[PDB]
Order: sequence, then C-alpha cells, then structure tokens
Amino acid sequence: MKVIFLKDVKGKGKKGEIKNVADGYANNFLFKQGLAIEATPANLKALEAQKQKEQRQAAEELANAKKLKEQLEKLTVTIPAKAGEGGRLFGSITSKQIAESLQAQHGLKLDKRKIELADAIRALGYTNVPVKLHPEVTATLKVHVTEQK
Amino acid sequence: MKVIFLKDVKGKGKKGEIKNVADGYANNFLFKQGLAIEATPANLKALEAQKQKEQRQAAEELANAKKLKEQLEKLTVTIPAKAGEGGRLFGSITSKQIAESLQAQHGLKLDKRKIELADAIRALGYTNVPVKLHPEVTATLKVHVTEQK
Repeated sequence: MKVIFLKDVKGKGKKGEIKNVADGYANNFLFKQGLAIEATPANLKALEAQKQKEQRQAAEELANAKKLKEQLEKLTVTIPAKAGEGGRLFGSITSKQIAESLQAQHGLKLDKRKIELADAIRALGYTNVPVKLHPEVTATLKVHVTEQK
Repeated sequence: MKVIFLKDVKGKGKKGEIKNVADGYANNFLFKQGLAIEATPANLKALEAQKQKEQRQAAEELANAKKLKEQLEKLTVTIPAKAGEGGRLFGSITSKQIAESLQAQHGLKLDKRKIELADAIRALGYTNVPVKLHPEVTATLKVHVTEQK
C-alpha cells in the first residue's frame, strides 16, 4: 500500500516521502500514530501543491536576500558616540544600536541576530560588519562611529 | 552580411554579438579596424565554443567561491600581538597579517584584497571580518587577536 509519510522519516518527511508500506500494518500503526496517510490521488496532488509552494517560497526568499544584500552594500550606518581616551568609547556600540540606526536612517528593519558582530565596537572609526541575510547570502554593512557632544 | 563583432559593442561584444552588417562597408571599415569578422559557419561554431567555455568557467568559479566560503566559516585565525593600554595594541593588525596567518595556519592562500577590513584592528579580542570571495559570495572570517609576550 502506497503511503504519504507525514512525520517519522529524516526528521519530518512530511515534504512528501511517498513509500509503499504494508497495508494493514500501515493502517494499524503508521495511520495510527499520524505518521503516514493514504496515498489517494487527491492527497497525492494536494501534497504536490505544498511541495510546489515550499519550493516557490524558498526561491522568493533567496531572491529577496540577494536584492537586500545590494541595498545594504551601498549604505553607511552612522552611530555617533561619546569617546575620550584616544578615540576609545565610553560604552560600546552593539548589534541593537546598529540595527536601530539602520532602521532610523535607511528605512530597513533587520533582525539584530543577522548582524554578525563579534566583540562590541569600542572605538571611533569605520567597521565593516557581516550580515547573514540567508544560509548562502552575507552582505557587508559599513558602520561609521563618530564622536559626539 | 552577417558579422561576428569582435570589439565595438557594449564594451567588447567579442562574446559573440552576431549582427548582419552591410557587406562592403563591413569589409571596408569594421573588417578594417578588426571590429568584426566574417560570420562563416566555422568562425560561428568556433565562437559558440568560446562562449560555452566562458560559461563553464564562470560556473566553476562560483561553485568554488561557495565551497571556499564553507571552509572559511569553520576557521578562526589567531593573531597574537603586543598590547598594553587596556587591551589596546601597540601596532595594528591589518589584511596582510590576517591573510598570512590564514595561509600559515589553515593552508589557505587568499588575496588580501578580498579581506574587507575597514579600519585596522587595534585591540585584543574577536573580530568577524567579511571576505568577498566573489561578486555574489561573501564569507565571515573570525579573527582572534591574543596578547603575546
């Protein structure tokens, strides 16, 4: 009996792992723990549709990360800050500030989790910060810390 | 008369811009300044071959930048340095040092031009530096500056 696996596969085979399972056992265990479903020509086409949309989405996303990477690499975030000791800052500029100045000045709302800053910026000057927009899309954000007051 | 443009097009149409130019004029001016060539069925197939190889290459490159991006994001460059003044360095760690420590410790020979460091690192700690491996492939290099002596 052909079956559409809903869960127990390589994690969640819900994508559409269609395998011919033993009838009965299928409807006695798999079908019992919601693991699989009847490979009816409806729930087969209906599966195809979901896989087709998941594939479209994944592609929109990638395409978006790519356009977004282009917007970012033309910018320059400007974060002014109180410094003294040879350019050295009083506090530290971190991912939230950078994320905020980016929204405020460039109209971009980016999750601070994507701003791959390691150690918090603690000095006046320019810093190129990497931004992980997607598994295979990283952009360089130029950050500029200027002395205020 | 069909002609294979060798130069004067959008920069260098040498890719294979095959256009039907007026016979005579072609062989009197274009053919004269090496701009175009006879669209013979040999120099047409021979063009196809070059376009086909240029397309293969461009793809190898991209594929390589992508694998290379994976190798880099697993590393951690360790550059020790003389510091004093509250972690502050005596000199500055720049792209050449980073490039060198990368070769020396990880067996990777990368052009320092790809290490998108802005202002030279002048303090002990960790710094994520962007690396432009290709027009659309950037990786994050984690750099670790440790106090020596």
